[PDB]
Formats: sequence, structure tokens, C-alpha cells
Amino acid sequence: QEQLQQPGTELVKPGASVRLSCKTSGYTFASYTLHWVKQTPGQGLDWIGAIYPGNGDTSYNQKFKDKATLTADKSSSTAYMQLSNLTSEDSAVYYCARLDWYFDLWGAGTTVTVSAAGSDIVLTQSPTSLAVSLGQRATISCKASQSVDYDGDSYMNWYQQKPGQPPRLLIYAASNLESGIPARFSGSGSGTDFTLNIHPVEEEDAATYYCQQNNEDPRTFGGGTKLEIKL
Ligand SMILES: [Cl-]
Ligand SMILES: [Cl-]
Ligand code: NA
Ligand code: NA
Repeated sequence: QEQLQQPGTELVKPGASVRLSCKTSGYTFASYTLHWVKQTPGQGLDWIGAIYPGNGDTSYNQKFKDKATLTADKSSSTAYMQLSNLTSEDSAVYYCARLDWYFDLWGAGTTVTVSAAGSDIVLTQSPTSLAVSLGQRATISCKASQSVDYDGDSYMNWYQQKPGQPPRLLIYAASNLESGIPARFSGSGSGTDFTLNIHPVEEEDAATYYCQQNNEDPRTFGGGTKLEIKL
């Protein structure tokens, strides 16, 4: 089975560098782009950049061009991201993943804790948290600053991250359920306005939901909506 294996934590000093690893297995490493993604409570998910391991070609989000360096080691099937000149602003969880929906695969993420004691498309989610009673309906909005559509398809996906689990694709291209996702989820929308619906909600649905667009570079995500069950 295909896996992206990342260490759990790194505890690091301001000013240091840290190298994160993503050990792949279960498929041909050189043949699929791998992406890295930063997660914080306030900013949701941020696309850092991507590497094609077959030849080492990289692309970086402008904002991370000096912070991150992506490499790949074909002999060990492992990708690495170096973060340099660490500051408090780097404390976050970092995931490696295959982001294209048809190849969706996520590592479990490495928490990097920097510790010292004393015209991109913007996606807006609404609400950013909600509690819903068992059997009732949750509805979440994602609005984009510019169209995410091309040729009648919406280049926008939703991701679910259940507590303690990696993110996974939930809905792709606005309205298609990923394999294995139950019929109680549905997605709608086009252009700049998209909606996730879950009804009837069950306990297993408690999670943080993120929208993402991949119509223009860089890929961008919403800040996330945390859904809990109202007891
Ligand atoms: Cl809101
Ligand atoms: Cl948001
Ligand atoms: Na391999
Ligand atoms: Na709103």
C-alpha cells in the first residue's frame, strides 16, 4: 500500500535549520510530483512548493522561496524539505502529499516546534467553526477572490482532516465524491462560490474541512472550518 511516512515532531532552536523527510513506498517515487504544505490554526493550509523526484525539478510558492529547499533522493525513495533561518513564524505542521485529486495521498505531517523560552486566489470559508447535533445538517461556504473554473470544470476540492488523522480528499472538482466517501456529503458551486453539505451528520464527521483551488498557481487553501458534534 502506498505510504508517505514523515517523523512526528522536531524540536528546534530559532536560527537553526531543520530537514524534514518524507519516505515513500508502494509506488514509483520518481514518477509523481510531491508537494509540501504548511498548516497553522490561523492561516489554514499553505502550499509551499513541489518537486518532481524523477529529475529534481522544483517549483516554489514565492512566499517560501528562501525559507524552503526541496530535494529528492531516488536511492532511498525519500523527499526532503529543508527549512532555514527558523523563527517562531515557522512553528507549524508540515505535510508531504500528492495533491492532484486523482493521485491524492498525504503523509501524517511533521510538527516543527521552534522553541525558545522567555493576485494569489484567496479562499474564504464561512463559518470557521460550528457545532451541529447528531442527524442535523452542516453547511459550509467557500468563496474565491477570482474564478476557479476552466472549460466548465471547477478546479476546487474539499479536504477533511479527522482528529489525529492525515487530511484526505473528500470532494473533487466542486461536486464529485472521492471513492469511499459516504453519500451524506455533497458539494455544489461554480465560478467563485462553493458549498459543502453534510446531512445527516454523524460522530465520525467531526473534522476540520479545507477548500483548495488549483486553477492558478500557487495552489491556495481556505483557513479551514472545524466541525464538532453538539451533544
Ligand atoms: Cl464566518
Ligand atoms: Cl478562511
Ligand atoms: Na520506492
Ligand atoms: Na459568512
